[PDB]
Amino acid sequence: SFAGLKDADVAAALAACSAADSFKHKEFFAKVGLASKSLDDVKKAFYVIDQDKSGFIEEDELKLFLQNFSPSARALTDAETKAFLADGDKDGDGMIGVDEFAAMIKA
Ligand SMILES: [Ca+2]
Ligand SMILES: [Ca+2]
Ligand SMILES: [N+]
Repeated sequence: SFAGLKDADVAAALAACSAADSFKHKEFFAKVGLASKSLDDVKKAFYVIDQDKSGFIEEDELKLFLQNFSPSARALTDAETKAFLADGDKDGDGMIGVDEFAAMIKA
């Protein structure tokens, strides 16, 4: 479940990455419906994923990204986590800010 998205899409996206090392963030964002959301709505999702309200999604929040969609979902592997970070971190600061998050989703 994730507010604004359809539960069945979220559940399908989680099933599609059930195997370790099968997560592909851009595929997940399409399947769960975020790639089809407005920029406004994508921004709302960022602030939720930023669990500590620091203004950035840090690596630990990427590792636990799926928990925002189901608390019992798996952690991303270290490989998946670092791949997610490298793809999104366009300014190189080691974190994902709101504009970087939207850019990955609305590409
Ligand atoms: Ca944060
Ligand atoms: Ca960054
Ligand atoms: N963090």
